[PDB]
Amino acid sequence: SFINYSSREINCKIVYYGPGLCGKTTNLQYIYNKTAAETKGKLISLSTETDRTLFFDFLPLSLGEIRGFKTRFHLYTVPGQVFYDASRKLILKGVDGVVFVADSQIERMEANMESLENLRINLAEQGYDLNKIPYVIQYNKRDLPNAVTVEEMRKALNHRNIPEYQAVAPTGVGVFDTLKAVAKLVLTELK
Amino acid sequence: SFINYSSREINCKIVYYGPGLCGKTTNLQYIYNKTAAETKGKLISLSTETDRTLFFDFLPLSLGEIRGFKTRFHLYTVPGQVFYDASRKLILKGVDGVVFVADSQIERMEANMESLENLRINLAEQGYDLNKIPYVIQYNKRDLPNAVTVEEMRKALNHRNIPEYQAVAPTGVGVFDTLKAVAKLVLTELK
Ligand SMILES: Nc1nc2c(ncn2[C@@H]2O[C@H](COP(=O)(O)OP(=O)(O)O)[C@@H](O)[C@H]2O)c(=O)[nH]1
Ligand SMILES: Nc1nc2c(ncn2[C@@H]2O[C@H](COP(=O)(O)OP(=O)(O)O)[C@@H](O)[C@H]2O)c(=O)[nH]1
Repeated sequence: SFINYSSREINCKIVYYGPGLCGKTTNLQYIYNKTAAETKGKLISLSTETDRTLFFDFLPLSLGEIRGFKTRFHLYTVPGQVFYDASRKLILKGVDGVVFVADSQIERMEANMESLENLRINLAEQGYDLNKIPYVIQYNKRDLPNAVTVEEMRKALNHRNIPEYQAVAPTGVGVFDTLKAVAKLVLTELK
Repeated sequence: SFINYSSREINCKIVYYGPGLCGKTTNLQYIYNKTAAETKGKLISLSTETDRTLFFDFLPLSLGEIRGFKTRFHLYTVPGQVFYDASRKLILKGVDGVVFVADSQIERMEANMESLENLRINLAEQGYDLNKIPYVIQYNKRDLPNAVTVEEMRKALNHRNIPEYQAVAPTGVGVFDTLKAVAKLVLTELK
């Protein structure tokens, strides 16, 4: 979404979205911890009285070039409990790709559906269509005993059959598979 | 230091500098709390594993214009204990004015002198001269019984006789006088 014509880099924004405490910070921290130090910037936590943000950027060395430009990935999330919907509206500004992180716990299903509809509403207000943008869903907390089946989560949250990944974010299970999937969809859009 | 030609604003950066726990957050919070809501942005706290930052901006209504441009002030500080000198080097990037906040406690005099010399060294590395830049010193914690006299602080920290203010930052004593002094010196440089 942002071209740096001098440093010859395409900057793209990947937003991790989902209900409070679903595992968005965990995904970003795990990715950050496993990313080579020379390819990434700092892990930045931003806080105000009203809102919170967690983000970082990285330039993967493995990737080629799109018309002589290298692609830099910026991973953004609104962590924890959200008190103002404005922060979820702000996080989506200039989004290139979205990872919806669903909390697999039975007690968080209503929250997952509320957040997924909130994502659709906030994207539409900015001229983005959730059915057309690079978008992947992660069924997080697969380790917990109170987790709903993959079939129940698919039926409730993935009617359009978009890429889905089962994860246990603290151990990194499914974390890089979710990231690689949305990043590939973003690169295809850029090409 | 940054001209916004479209919004017709001169943006200037004021850095509060001094040893850890000297009263820099207190100064910024007191100023922020007494600034009219319609003239300021959010009070932003930034944190990484290595460093911390506290900042906000405000456009005072009382001020006139410099060649049809309004002046917006950005107040920046590295709060708390500092683990990496790089954060003190980074905070000074694009600085227009500096407030050195000295902790008046006897046990913090060595820290004040170390920090003041560190400010001089970090400014020189970026091509700034501490003897030429808008710079004011604040003798904070004047309320404490273990406070050194104003004469002892002047002798140890103000050999060049630059503007000095006695403060008790939590009660706001000397806080706006310190700010108005450095801001006036910045405005003269801009004119
Ligand atoms: N059991 C389990 N706990 C998880 C998982 N993902 C995150 N958590 C925990 O859930 C809590 C909230 O997660 P966090 O990443 O901070 O949520 P965020 O608000 O979406 O950023 C923390 O205690 C995490 O360790 C998971 O896959 N399994
Ligand atoms: N007694 C007294 N305490 C102060 C004064 N200024 C700051 N403090 C206290 O010193 C501690 C550290 O101050 P803080 O502003 O957070 O320091 P910073 O690290 O420079 O940002 C806090 O407990 C403050 O309330 C002062 O003028 N007098």
